[PDB]
Amino acid sequence: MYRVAVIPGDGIGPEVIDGAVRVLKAVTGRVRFEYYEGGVDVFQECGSPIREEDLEEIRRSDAVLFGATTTPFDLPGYRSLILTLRKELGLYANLRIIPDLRTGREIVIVRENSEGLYFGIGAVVNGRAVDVRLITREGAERIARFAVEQAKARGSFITFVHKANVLTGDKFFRRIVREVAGEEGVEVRDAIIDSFTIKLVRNPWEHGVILSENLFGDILSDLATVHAGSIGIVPSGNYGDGIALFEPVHGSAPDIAGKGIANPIGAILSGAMLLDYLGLDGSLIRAAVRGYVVNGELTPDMGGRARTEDVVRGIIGEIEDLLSMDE
Amino acid sequence: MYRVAVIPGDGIGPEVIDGAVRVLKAVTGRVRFEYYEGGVDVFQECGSPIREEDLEEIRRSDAVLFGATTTPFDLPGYRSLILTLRKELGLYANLRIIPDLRTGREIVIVRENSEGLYFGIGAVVNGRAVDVRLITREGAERIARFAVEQAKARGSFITFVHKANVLTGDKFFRRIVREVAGEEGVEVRDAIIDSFTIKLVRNPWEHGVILSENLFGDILSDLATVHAGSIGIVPSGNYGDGIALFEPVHGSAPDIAGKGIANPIGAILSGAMLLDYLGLDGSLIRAAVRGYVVNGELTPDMGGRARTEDVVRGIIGEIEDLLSMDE
Ligand SMILES: [Mn+2]
Ligand SMILES: [Mn+2]
Repeated sequence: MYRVAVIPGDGIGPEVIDGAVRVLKAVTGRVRFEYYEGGVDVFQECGSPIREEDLEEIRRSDAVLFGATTTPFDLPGYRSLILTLRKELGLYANLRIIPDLRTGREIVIVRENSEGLYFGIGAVVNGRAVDVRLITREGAERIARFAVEQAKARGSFITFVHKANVLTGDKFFRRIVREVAGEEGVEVRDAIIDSFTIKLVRNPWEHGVILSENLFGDILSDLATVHAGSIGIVPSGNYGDGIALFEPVHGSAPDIAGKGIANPIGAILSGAMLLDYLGLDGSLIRAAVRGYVVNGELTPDMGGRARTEDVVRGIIGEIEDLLSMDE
Repeated sequence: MYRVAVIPGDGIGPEVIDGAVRVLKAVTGRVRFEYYEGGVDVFQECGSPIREEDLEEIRRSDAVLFGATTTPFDLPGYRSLILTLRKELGLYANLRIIPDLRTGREIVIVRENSEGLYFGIGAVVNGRAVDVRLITREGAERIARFAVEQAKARGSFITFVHKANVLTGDKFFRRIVREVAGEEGVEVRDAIIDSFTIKLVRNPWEHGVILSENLFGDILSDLATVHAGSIGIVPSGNYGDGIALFEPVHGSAPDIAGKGIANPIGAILSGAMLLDYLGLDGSLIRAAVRGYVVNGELTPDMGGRARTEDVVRGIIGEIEDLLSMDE
């Protein structure tokens, strides 16, 4: 069996993960699920958002499925669970796919996930606060390679988004992205981070594989979300050399926690990207979701009246029906 | 007389500045205009995008009116004219006002303009590229004060946009913004840079005085632009303690240069913000623009068939008619 660590988190985390696990169970019986706590509770109790011993099982698992975690601003010494797991497990590539769920058109974003303004060199001293945006040859290269494989796989091009005009690290990063895309015969279109925000809302579907630095990607990927109607249908993968973690792009949504209305599609489609990572199909889940939305009542964030459970059952329904054409 | 340095720049720069100067001349005869070259030509010839001796007249003028400048990516040692003038003239506050020109609703952005990722400490060394995001007590304070005056003046609040969760400099900056807004009894709403991109496209009009770091503001202010239909209607002021510079938010647009179709409204309304800065009215220009757009054919970037000249004349028309109610 494939062993998959599951980390529901908190807020709506549990609800949408329950959704995504049940859908996985409905397409494959080849995966064992092991549940771990994580978040402020774990921190309050142990000093870390994840326990050391759990982190050691987690890192030896085949893949991780992650819900969402509340990172409270006013809790000293506390670091985000997802940011922590990203660095601990070596997850340098973040891939976010925003779908127009009717047409099947996609915005594809590759966010560098290990460095940039997330590298973590910051300090205050004598009324001077500083954060170091670090781009590194190995970091630029590996994420460039990752982005070219996504380009190749789609017969498409790379839109590298930057502020190389102002940021010496983006000048460096651009160079490297262009070399590897050269080595591999992939086209690289320039885009500048400020004007690209306009192109992204007005002409979403024409940019191929978007690649950018960590924080830039964080920003762009939330913006791209407007073209899917809700952030809560968007999935992601966080990939490293020996493992990967899958989570919906959305967050804790603590205000609607436990009310039965959260959108599970983000988690579910993240479950799909997980099956792909293991070499199971995922296509079935994607087809099932697409199949369901043609006439299914959706969640309130999408404008519908449906409960979380109606969507979950609805999609499982499509999956059971889909099973019988391995053919 | 008021002495105003005018820097047309290049690309569509000249065209829209010609527009904005003529409109100014039509509302006040109390301003002398002095023209200076700037951009790559000046660089190629002298090593600097602005000549030292001109920069010395410019800095002793009462205000600056600036068109737009082409900053070519592949020109070694060349720094942006506008970025250069921002630092040389001490222009730490950038104010961008995006208008819905029918309703009169506004998005108000205060971008810190002297530091952050624009401070200019960057380096590469042994495959390691770095840029230092610097926030400084004096920089945080002065821009916070500037933002509270814009809040007070509007009987409104401040939306401080950040990534304090990840960026130690934004934690520092937040603190300072909250203290001064406290001293002054102004409300400060938190917003996070990634999710705020969603709020900004979906609920543009409800955020009061948006304040952020330099690069964040650069990014947000281009995005806000989608709610005005074209970037080319949006004006800005760059303010420092002894002087200010006014420029449309848009850029060179070299591809449509010299074709007669550029939108001058951005420059014109920037001319308005200039009159306000001198203590002339500006209201007249704003009223004239609003007056003109109710039935005037607009430029191609707004979907119309009008030439640059039709809009310029049209607005002057409204101004001449407006003059006779000092009353
Ligand atoms: Mn984010
Ligand atoms: Mn910009």
